[PDB]
Amino acid sequence: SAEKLFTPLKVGAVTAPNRVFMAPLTRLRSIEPGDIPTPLMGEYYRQRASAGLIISEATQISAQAKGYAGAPGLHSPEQIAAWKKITAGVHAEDGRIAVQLWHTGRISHSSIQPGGQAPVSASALNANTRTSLRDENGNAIRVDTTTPRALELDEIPGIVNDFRQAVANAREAGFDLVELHSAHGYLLHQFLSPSSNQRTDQYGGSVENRARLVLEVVDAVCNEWSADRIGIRVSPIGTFQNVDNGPNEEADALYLIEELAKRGIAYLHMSETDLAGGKPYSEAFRQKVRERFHGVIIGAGAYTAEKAEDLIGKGLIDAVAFGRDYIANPDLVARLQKKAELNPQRPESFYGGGAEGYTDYPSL
Ligand SMILES: Cc1cc2nc3c(=O)[nH]c(=O)nc-3n(C[C@H](O)[C@H](O)[C@H](O)COP(=O)(O)O)c2cc1C
Ligand SMILES: C[C@]12C=CC(=O)C=C1CC[C@@H]1[C@@H]2CC[C@]2(C)C(=O)CC[C@@H]12
Repeated sequence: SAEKLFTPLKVGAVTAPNRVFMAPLTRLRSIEPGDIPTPLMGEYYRQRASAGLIISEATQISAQAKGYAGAPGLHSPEQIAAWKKITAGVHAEDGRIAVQLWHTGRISHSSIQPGGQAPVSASALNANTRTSLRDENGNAIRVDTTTPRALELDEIPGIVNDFRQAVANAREAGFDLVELHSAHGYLLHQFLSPSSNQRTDQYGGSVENRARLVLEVVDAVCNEWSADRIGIRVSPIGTFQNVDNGPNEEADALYLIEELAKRGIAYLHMSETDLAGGKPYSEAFRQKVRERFHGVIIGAGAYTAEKAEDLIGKGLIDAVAFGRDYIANPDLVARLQKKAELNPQRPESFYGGGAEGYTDYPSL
């Protein structure tokens, strides 16, 4: 029956009935041209509406933000209209959903950028990894990332504004909250990490400079909507998609969190490790984070229900976001509550394709 995973939690402007959240999961099944959400995607989210909180797959704040074929956007009328149906479906089932907004930065390819030009980032350094495009038959394919163009100083205000606008669109689209994707090596993290940021202006160098952009974004969206509607996901400890967190990751992470706390935002979502290995968070560190943020804290990364109960019981985190278990178990809440077995995962269909391996996993 579990001790606390199934107890309500106030998350900013809304209230989750349980602490089992669905982590943001890129599935690359949107319509192109237009990067438009689909009815199928609506069904997928609706099947998982019993989650304490649904965090959508990463969504573009602009066309320039696009880095993967099939990923949705929230910048055009068509996209807004499609998302409105998806949030309505979730609400029809009494669920809550937040839209994760990102700008992929250097984790992109020129073929899917506006005008077919090079993607942008903090510096002109290749991410040295690959992204997902679609072939002539619409099938997902891996391709090496394009070397980025360093953003000009006078272009940064435009970036902040795209985030601001997307949040405004998210509000009209019916989303309950918004989660800024400031992790996993995407644009915001590109600026935060010294390994990917070699700028010599006020957006590079010190942690204060490196964190400038993300903080300007946080202030802009808090002003556009409301601080209790804002969430942010970070992955400040370890290495992700080739972007590490610098020689003083812990101290830099604590600085960022204290700054975020000043805005009084809804929640802090901590992605502890990427899909590959990663040194685990020490309780000492969890305590330092805990005492610096006064909003909800969500833990994530290969979590087990037992680990969730342990850390929530110790009062270190408030909720847990499950990724892969949610892909395969729409009614994960009921299964964890009843201690039932889960459906096996089918990794080959995580990205692209159709209903198979998407709205395919049965509920109890
Ligand atoms: C197919 C797939 C897509 C993902 N897409 C995103 C994404 O868009 N944004 C994000 O922040 N994390 C993303 N993640 C990371 C997950 O949110 C999560 O942190 C990760 O899967 C670890 O949790 P798990 O062990 O419970 O699956 C993705 C993971 C998978 C497996
Ligand atoms: C899991 C992930 C990580 C962090 C994040 O924020 C969002 C995603 C979704 C896309 C995958 C990426 C990891 C790298 C992947 C597997 C590739 O090489 C192609 C598809 C990518």
